[PDB]
Amino acid sequence: KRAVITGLGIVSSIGNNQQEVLASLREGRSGITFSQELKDSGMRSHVWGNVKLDTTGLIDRKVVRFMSDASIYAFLSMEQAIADAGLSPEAYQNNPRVGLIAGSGGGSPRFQVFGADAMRGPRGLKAVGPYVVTKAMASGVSACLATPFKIHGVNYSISSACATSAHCIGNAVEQIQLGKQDIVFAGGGEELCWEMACEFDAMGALSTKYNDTPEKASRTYDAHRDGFVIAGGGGMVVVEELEHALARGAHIYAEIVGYGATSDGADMVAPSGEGAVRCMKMAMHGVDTPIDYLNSHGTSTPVGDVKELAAIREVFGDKSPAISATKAMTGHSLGAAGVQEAIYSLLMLEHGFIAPSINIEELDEQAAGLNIVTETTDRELTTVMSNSFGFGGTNATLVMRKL
Amino acid sequence: KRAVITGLGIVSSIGNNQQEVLASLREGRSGITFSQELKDSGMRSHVWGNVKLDTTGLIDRKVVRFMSDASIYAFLSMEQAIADAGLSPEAYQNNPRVGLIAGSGGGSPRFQVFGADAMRGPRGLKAVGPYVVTKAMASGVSACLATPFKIHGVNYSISSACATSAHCIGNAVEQIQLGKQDIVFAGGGEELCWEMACEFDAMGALSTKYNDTPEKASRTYDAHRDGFVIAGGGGMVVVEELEHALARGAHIYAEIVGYGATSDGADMVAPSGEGAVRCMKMAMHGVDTPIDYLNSHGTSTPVGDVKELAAIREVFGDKSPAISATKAMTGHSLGAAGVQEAIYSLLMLEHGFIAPSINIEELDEQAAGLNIVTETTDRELTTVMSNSFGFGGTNATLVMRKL
Ligand SMILES: C=C/C(C)=C/[C@@]1(C)SC(=O)C(C)=C1O
Ligand SMILES: C=C/C(C)=C/[C@@]1(C)SC(=O)C(C)=C1O
Ligand SMILES: [Cl-]
Ligand SMILES: [Cl-]
Repeated sequence: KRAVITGLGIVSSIGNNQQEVLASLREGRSGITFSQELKDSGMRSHVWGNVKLDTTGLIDRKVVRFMSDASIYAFLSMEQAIADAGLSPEAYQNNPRVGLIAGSGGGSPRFQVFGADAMRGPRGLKAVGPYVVTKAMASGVSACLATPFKIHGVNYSISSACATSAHCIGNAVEQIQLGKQDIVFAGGGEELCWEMACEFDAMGALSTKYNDTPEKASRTYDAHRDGFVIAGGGGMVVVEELEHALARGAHIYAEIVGYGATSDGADMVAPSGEGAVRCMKMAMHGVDTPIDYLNSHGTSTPVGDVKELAAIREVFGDKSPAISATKAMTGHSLGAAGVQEAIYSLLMLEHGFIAPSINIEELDEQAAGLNIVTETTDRELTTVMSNSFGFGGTNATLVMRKL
Repeated sequence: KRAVITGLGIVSSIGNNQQEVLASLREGRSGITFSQELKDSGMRSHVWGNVKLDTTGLIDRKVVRFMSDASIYAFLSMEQAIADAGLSPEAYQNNPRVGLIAGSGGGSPRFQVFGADAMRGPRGLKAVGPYVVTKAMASGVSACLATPFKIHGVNYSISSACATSAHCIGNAVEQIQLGKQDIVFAGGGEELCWEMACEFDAMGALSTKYNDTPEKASRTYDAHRDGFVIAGGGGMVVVEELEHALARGAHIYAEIVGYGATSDGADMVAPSGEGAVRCMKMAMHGVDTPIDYLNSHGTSTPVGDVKELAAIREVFGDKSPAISATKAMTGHSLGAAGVQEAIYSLLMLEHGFIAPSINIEELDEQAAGLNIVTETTDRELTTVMSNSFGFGGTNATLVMRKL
């Protein structure tokens, strides 16, 4: 069975819905701002890709009481995706053929910490309250969505650090391929908080030299890049079996024609490059059209950026796709990056443009021989690819093509 | 393609390897002990199923520096499983056909809380150090294993709260069915700590009336049960494509002949039963032999224990299987429970016995008319079923059959 994407939803540093996101991608607009929270926490990195949305009252009191911010962002993204897919409650609720696979990289460090802080204070268990497990547990995002949306089919999270939501989408495709589900909502969410951000800063992973000019801090492939800019948000796509989609007159963005998932088996916090080569080739297998555009993982990290370019050069030789790292605009939403970047790639495919790789003032030498696009470019695209990698040497690649 | 289990490994409250666990299961031996740590934290529950193993020095410094306890337990279990399977590094390392899918329910609240506590002191980032992300991330159990074991295939965690490691095993089976992998190491780990346990005590989920008699606190189906006894540990199984196993002269414990995964879409912290019925039925589809023994999820919770029994009655009608709840001995290892219980079930199948459901002093009225086995019973078994459920209404069932 073939799998297609029939709806999308997104809450991102560059837009609270697909219209805002589309506009930001075309304008090369930064979603990065200064964070007093990060500064106050004692961090060296004081910049972030924040969600600019008051979520007060957007979710029913009895539903939101179980949720951390990752789940809030994923839930709002799922609402958007359902509306976009034209799915009525009757179409998707209480239906064993309809599932949900969505995760987070971090879960909720904020709520893990809150539980322990509260426990150590004067009210102990009463301060902790009865909602911390569903906030803090690694599967919060799937649990907190599958329940209120009345999902009856598969319900779990994939967790693979910064590749999380890409593997969620690939696993959704597998459920369609195995004939087990007709629809799977796939994606993820990530909270933004010093509790988690400080652990990345403590390993030197985050940008620290550009706090005074937050919009210039995330600068994938620039020779003066100095680490990623942390971000939060959510995204969800509707992954649907092809015949089921056509039969209901769904709007189809693209077919997922390739999914690679591989492992480096090498280093914990630096990529081998070879795993990414294998992952991309796996996702390309049997795909009879060229890759027109590649949304790189492209974190703005000295080692990572060029390791991935070396991998791309090995896979494509002298026939580079157009490449841009949208993280230079959006920052790195960790477990939510894969689905948000799939969505950016789908919007490029749907609207016929390539988003720019911004903030390259001096292009890294190793981008020579490749097609790094630094200006918004109108172009009819047919096949797009998006890479996601995570600590632990975990790799995901998705290839999406017009029908 | 057919999937078989060809090796197993376990670190549990009732033994540090399969020899010790087999002896405990046969003896009805409790793994539950009084915890001064839980009491000192201010919790109401003072009992736990602790791993009784000094793990100091068992793992290379450069590997273990990235790890939390969940990953240590899973890593040791995976070493045992490789040795049990008879796999040389030549066979399983740097092999694109060999993967790893293993997770935890909670990641590491201990290390997340350590990060935040350290950061909030006078030394900030320097006190946190560079190892907290990998110790605290949700995917630690897969990341920290796929890397040192030189895994090149799939590498990610499934997370689904108390169903986590059962969904990991089922997803491994799917990899074999899709023809993508020949071997997938599947399982999970969970740390044991007040930081996480207090979240469950705060929702009233933990046993609190039996602290003076720790070995009696976990008492699935007993009329005076009063919640679960939290535990930690790990487990790993080698899931392997059948022809690949036969060709190498593998020792085959069982074939995974069924895998159910469903969703309640109902309540966050209580099961509907309806989802469980569908999950068991899904796992039995095409399985042409009766269930000889069912290892229930059976947590020792007032609502959960009997909701699952009602679902069992609906699925099996007038032919109910022998049942036991091994958590009355072992406690509830959360994300590690699914793989550990699959392993207890495989030991029962391999050695021909049913482990007892202990501490039933007065059987719940809603458990009447079922064969809840309360004394170790030698019996030749052929087909066994094991259920795992988690918060968020996530359900998994595995059915395993002699080849
Ligand atoms: C095995 C280590 C890997 C893939 C590291 C990468 C490139 S993936 C990522 O999101 C960041 C920030 C990195 O540094
Ligand atoms: C949807 C909620 C569910 C399945 C709750 C269960 C029965 S699963 C579990 O491990 C425990 C302790 C429970 O209470
Ligand atoms: Cl347009
Ligand atoms: Cl024996």
